[PDB]
Amino acid sequence: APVLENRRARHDYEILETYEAGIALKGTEVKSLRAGKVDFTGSFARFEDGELYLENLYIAPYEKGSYANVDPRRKRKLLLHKHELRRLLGKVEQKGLTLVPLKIYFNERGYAKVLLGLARGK
RNA sequence: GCGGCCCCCUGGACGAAGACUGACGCUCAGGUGCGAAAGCGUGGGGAGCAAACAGGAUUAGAUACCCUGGUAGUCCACGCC
RNA sequence: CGGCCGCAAGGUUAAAACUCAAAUGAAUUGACGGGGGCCCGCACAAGCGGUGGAGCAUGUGGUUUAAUUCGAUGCAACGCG
RNA sequence: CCAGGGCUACACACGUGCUACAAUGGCGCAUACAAAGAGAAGCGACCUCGCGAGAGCAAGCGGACCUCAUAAAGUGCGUCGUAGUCCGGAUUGGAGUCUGCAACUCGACUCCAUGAAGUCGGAAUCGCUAGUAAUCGUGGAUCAGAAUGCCACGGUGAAUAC
RNA sequence: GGGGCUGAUUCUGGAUUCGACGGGAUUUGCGAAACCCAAGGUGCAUGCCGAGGGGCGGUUGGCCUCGUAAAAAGCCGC
RNA sequence: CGCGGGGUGGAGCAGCCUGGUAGCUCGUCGGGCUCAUAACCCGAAGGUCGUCGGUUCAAAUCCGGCCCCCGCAACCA
RNA sequence: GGGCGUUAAGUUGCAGGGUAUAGACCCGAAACCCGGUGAUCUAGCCAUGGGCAGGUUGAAGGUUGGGUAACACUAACUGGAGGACCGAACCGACUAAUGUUGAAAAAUUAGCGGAUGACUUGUGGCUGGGGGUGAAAGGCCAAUCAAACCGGGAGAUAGCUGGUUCUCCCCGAAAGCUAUUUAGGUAGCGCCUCGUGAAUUCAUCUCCGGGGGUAGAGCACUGUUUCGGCAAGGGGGUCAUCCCGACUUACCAACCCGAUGCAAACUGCGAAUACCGGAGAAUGUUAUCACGGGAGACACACGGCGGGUGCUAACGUCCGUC
RNA sequence: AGCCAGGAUGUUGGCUUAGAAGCAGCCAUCAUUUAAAGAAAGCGUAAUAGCUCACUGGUCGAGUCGGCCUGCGCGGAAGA
RNA sequence: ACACAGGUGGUCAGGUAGAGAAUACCAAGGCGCUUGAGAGAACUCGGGUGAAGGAACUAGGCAAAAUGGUGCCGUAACUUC
RNA sequence: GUUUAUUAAAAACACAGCACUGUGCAAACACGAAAGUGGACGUAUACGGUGUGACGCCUGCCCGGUGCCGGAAGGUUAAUUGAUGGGGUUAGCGCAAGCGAAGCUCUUGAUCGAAGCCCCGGUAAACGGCGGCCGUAACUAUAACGGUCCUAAGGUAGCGAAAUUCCUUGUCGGGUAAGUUCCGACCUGCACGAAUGGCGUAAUGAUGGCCAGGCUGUCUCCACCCGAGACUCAGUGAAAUUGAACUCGCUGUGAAGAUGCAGUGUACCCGCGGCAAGACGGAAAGACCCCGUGAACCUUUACUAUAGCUUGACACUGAACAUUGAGCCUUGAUGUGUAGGAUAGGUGGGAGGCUUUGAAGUGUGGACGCCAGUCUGCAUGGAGCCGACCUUGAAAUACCACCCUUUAAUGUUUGAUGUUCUAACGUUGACCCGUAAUCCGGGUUGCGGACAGUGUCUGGUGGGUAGUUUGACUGGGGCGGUCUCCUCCUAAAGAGUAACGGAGGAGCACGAAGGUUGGCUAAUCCUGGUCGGACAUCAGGAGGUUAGUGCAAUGGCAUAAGCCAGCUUGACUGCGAGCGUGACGGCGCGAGCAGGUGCGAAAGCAGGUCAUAGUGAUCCGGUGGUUCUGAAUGGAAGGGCCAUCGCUCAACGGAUAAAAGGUACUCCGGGGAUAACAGGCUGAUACCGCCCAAGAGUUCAUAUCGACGGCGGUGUUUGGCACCUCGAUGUCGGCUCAUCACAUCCUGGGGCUGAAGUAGGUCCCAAGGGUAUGGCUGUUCGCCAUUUAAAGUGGUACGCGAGCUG
RNA sequence: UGCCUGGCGGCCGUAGCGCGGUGGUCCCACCUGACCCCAUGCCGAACUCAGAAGUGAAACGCCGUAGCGCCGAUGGUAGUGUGGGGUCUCCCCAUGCGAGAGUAGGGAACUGCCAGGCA
Repeated sequence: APVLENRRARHDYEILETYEAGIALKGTEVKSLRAGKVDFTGSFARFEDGELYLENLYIAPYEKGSYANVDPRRKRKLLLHKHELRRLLGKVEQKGLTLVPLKIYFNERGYAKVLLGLARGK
């Protein structure tokens, strides 16, 4: 099932805007993704420096016929242009915004992309 | 628990008078009998309604409330519970 | 559990360990209800003129920025300090 | 502490206001009737000058005296003739004016030219029950200057209530 | 022991994971590590020379200073 | 082979005999409605009407002709 | 020019050799089709007769008592039910032993199930072969049945197996290729035989004219493997910035050349053999070629040499050659 | 080759040495006196060890040592 | 196919014991079954008895051995009674 | 209860009960070409079919597939009908090229046309299916839960190591000394599960498994005894078999397991009773296995037909009427693209027809219709309206013509739908006569009634029935793979050359990627310089064909065969000396000759492409051309000739146009040409031993071990091969009875030990003798119990069935 | 006849490459000019036309030189036809044939027709 939304978020925060951002995966992570027993329970995105790294995303190393992978909950970066990135950061702190993982999947050109959005309303 | 009208059979209550029996009364473990609805058995019946079931919706879900359909059952006899 | 009753569903009879510092009855004051009743106020009506469209003045969110200083944010912030 | 800059940014969104979309109007002419308020590092007459904003001179008045001040709607004539118009004035060009050390960023005003959108406004929504609303001017405070804001003042003056 | 599937969702395509952070290349004006020279300022000046210093230590051979023999700087840690 | 019938937004389907509009939705975007949210409610991005040739004042549409799908009946040295 | 023809006598008997059509050299299937004969065994059904010693159990019902307000209830007795119980005849056939050229083509012996039933049995009837009947096993239909028996088509067909008879003499194979619903069959070629005809036709050797890419070798092309280094650059660690120094490091990154070995999809080389051609003598019963009559053969085996395959395993397997 | 002899000095050798004084260990393998004696040959002590060695004297008195090329043989060699 | 241990419906039914048409012995009746004689080995068939043990046999208690009648007493789970 | 007569009596069949379904009676259904008959002298409480199988509790989820039951707007569709078009003939006409009337004829195939199938809905006590992936719960684990795959749905209860469980003797518990079985549990159900029924169940059972008492010759372990044989005598008197025998053991050899061969050992001649190791002993032309273009039954969405059922047309086959669809005929309405006097069809005639044969313009009726407007009879009336008009791409309700739109109506044609009747036809209602008759016939009547039914034609359905097909190679067969073509290696220096040997490719492409004339010349590296890199283009040098060649590989290619331009069609027609290569069918190469061409000044080159793949015989037709033929003659059809088209006939020499399976119910001909057992050969594998000696062993390689590697022995395992046996060599285990080897389990002798003793380890010598009972399982074996000095390893057809067992 | 050079060939590395030196009267080359013939997939480079100021620089030719290429014995070795033999996966003997590589060494081409120039 390549393509899922975030059933943890609807009833917890509320989206304002929604951006799409390619992720810095490794390959095994991609495999685990092409599968589907990973969860956003607790995962959101954060800017450690000036760059945004979605964190707490757990991606079960591999299942069906798994094998040697890497740190299930690893700080994975996010891609987004300088302009498209200097924004959401300044609107985070507005008074209380949060970068929460909305949906995940691979695009036309076969690239796993993540969908984030501002959060409030809990 | 019992509602159309009619007849047949039948239990209790109540009143007016007087007469008769003369305490023959109260209660009652055990015992016996009755005991709604649902349910069961053997059959009958079967329009309405209706568990179940079928399907339509509603909903986040909706094995529900709503809607369309509908079996048992509701009715009869007898016997049970 | 045992007994007894029933074709069954089950009924009847009827405990103990264990556990809790309660359980319960009638009566509390409010607040609140997508509860009910009674009843008020330019809260809805009858009217007259507007805003919402336009250009502009001005404020704010936003966006941008080297900085766009801080504050004020339903009514009761936004020609507000 | 000081200079320069920003708070005035501008794809957009909203709030509150202003000005219109006009003959119950515009424009010229002439003529009518207020209130309230301010003033010395202030109001500043007259006179002259410039189209004008304004400037040169200069009385008066600490002020029922003097200045700010020549209310506007209105009334009378006159024209327009229902058009994106003589409606409407945004915008932009040029040339100027008073403030102030300093008007690029950003002041206000002036004169000449330019003459957007707008032909009365969806869902909706705000006001007001009387001298109110509507609509016309006037003044004050801040303030060197910078009022469509705010705070006042009177003129005209309705509709409507089961 | 043989058969199929699997190494990124576009079946021969053209580097669009737009993406960051990181790396490479080009340009530019500011800092001297962007840079070079010495006019530009000044007179005993110059350089190399040689030698020594804060409760303590280390580094700029350095920051300081002295001149035919002896006194004081900047950063970090305790 | 032949009789049909069919392709039109990112998928869905009307406009197909009538010529004269490129739309009806789902879904994103705003803007409406609330005291706010929901729910209804609107306006837009977006399609060579498959293709090309064509008559008309004008074509998705009537004509053409072919690529292409699907139904059938039939063909296969 | 080319193809086919003209430049060779045919014909009819007779004997023989082949082929064709026929049973076509003889014997042999399992089967297929046609017509009849069979239900005296067996399967089912129909009509009509028969059989079931002896013992058990004791259903429905009924009677009289008891008991009750009356029913309930109960008790004796009576009754005589049943794919009911034990057990002979009868019917079956579960186990074992014997028997197995039997006493017997399914039995004997000891045990075994049923035994008033969907029981069993006599006589007769009816159902017929792709048909019957079947409490279903493909069972039974006359010692049999996934299609009876008998006669016929009939000498079915048999690319299979077997067999094939008197004598002497001459020659003398093949177990290969090509095709094949072919693979143990067959066809054409090759090889045997007979005949006619034709050149020194053919073989061996000698001298002459040839092309080889094999054995071996080599590593230029090319390829692989191993070792060494290049100034430089570079990398790593070490004193820790940094000596932009030194050392060891082993480390590889950018195109470096050198040496050695090997060569199935390779050669900058290259034999022996073998083969093709010319010419020539000798020898050889034409050994050669063409035509024609008769074929057989197309399962090969081992051994040597050169190899693929396998284990340089096999009395393995697949080619070449003797 | 026997035999009779010697087999040492720094040095009990410094040493991550509990004890080493040759020895799994320590490192190097240098260094004194002699005829010549190894910071090491050994079976190997609680350690000093006792006892033989590689290496040197005497004795004896002529041969001795073991690589290469080749012949024939030997072990390696167990089945019903 | 045999002078074949097999198959073949009906009828008759004595005595003693016995429930009996079972079984045993007999009656009436009918039979010794068409090669005999000796021997007294293995082995085979069919039988009898067996110390101690008692399923150790075996695929398996196969085959044997065992129980065996009439009356009265007594008789568990379970049960469709 | 039934059943395999004659190896199976059972858990199979039957059963009462249950359910689904069909059947209205001339019933369905069955035997019958039919008549008839059964069903039944019955009548839905009846009768057939099918599944399930007392009773109890129950019987969940899925309708996509396949059946069946319905519906139906659409799509396609049979006989039939026979519209068009095209052809043959020839009266005539053209002097002639050709045309061609009527007729007759060949073809074409519109329109009509029912079921079917597609389609839509039901349906599971119809035939069936009841799965994957993922995610999710406090630690694990699982997953109540949620996604998903679209394949219709994903297992409810109950049960579960089972008559189902592969691993498996699962694990735990119980029973036993010990239990592969058993019982009770767990759930990890390879692969239970709800009328192909699930789970239970008292009774019953010559039913399967387990336990125990009693019993015992079943056994330790056999003894004695009575009887029938066996043995002797007498009489009678068989059998299968058999090339001939003067018919020994060993070891070897050998068509591979020897009485017969070699070598050798041993043995005087002949009976009798006994035993079964050999005579691959007898019996049956192996039943397994493979082969044959064998047979037969059986199956099915194999092929092809066919009875049955079903659809339509026509025939037997009626009289009256009504309504209505579709043509076709007149007639009369009918046209709101935009400027504009306005709900303009198109062309064409077309400057007056029309009106007193009574006009506008007022007034209604019927009327259509985007209620925009229009037409009309009636009528008042009472005497007119129109034309380029200037605009419109196109001008007149001025009107008239042949017409399309759409429309309406009488009519003609053709369909269908309905109603009323009767005479064919039916009657398996009634009554009458033949006739004392249940048949049949005729008659009368009632009931149906042109239906039903039957013939002919036709579409569908049709394992109910029938005939057949279902390849071959193969290191047996099957499974997989392969089948034609091309390149290379094997291939042994000419050609050719095999394998289920090692590697790759083809089933095309191109009107230029062909022809010619002229011209040009790659890769790779260095150096520089834009992005720009190890390689993008550019310069120079090196290099020198490594590049390139449409594509696999080999051979070629510079004179280029590589690359670019101009002109062009030689990608040409007829032929072809001569040669290659093939059994053949065929295939290839070819100078040159004639015609005509393109390029070139010209010599000259060109009959496709650097070459080698890129293919499909014949038959049967189709299309164009040629009078070659033409069944009396002239034509014509048809045939021939030349060009051409249609096969993944790919199993590629191509059995048919058309074809899959099962057999354990089987059968025949054959084969040891070819598998299973055993033998043989082999020895990779296995087992046994050795060589090296790092290391383990406190120190120390070799007491005991030993890495990495090396050499062997045996014949003994797993295999390879297919030599013997398929006109038969019986397979595992047990029993009984053995016999040999020694690589020795015990006992004996011994060396080393990391050997104190006791007890061990290891090696050497040794084959004399000895070398366990039991639980479980068919087991060999193994595990478990318990003994013993020990419980040896192997060979002997994995010894031993003419000895036993099964 | 000599020396030189251009053309066309034979031969096809003992002929080639490198490196040194060298030649311009003639020849050859570079070279000058280019509207024009003809030309560039751009370019007068090449192709071409008109020429002759310059130069032997490049190219070319000739001479020299053994750094590379090349040629390359003798002897041996390898293999192999026939015969024979072993300890037979591989060899040996007799006989014939006999490499490849390397060694010595060779080697800076040799040659015919025509033309031109100089002596």
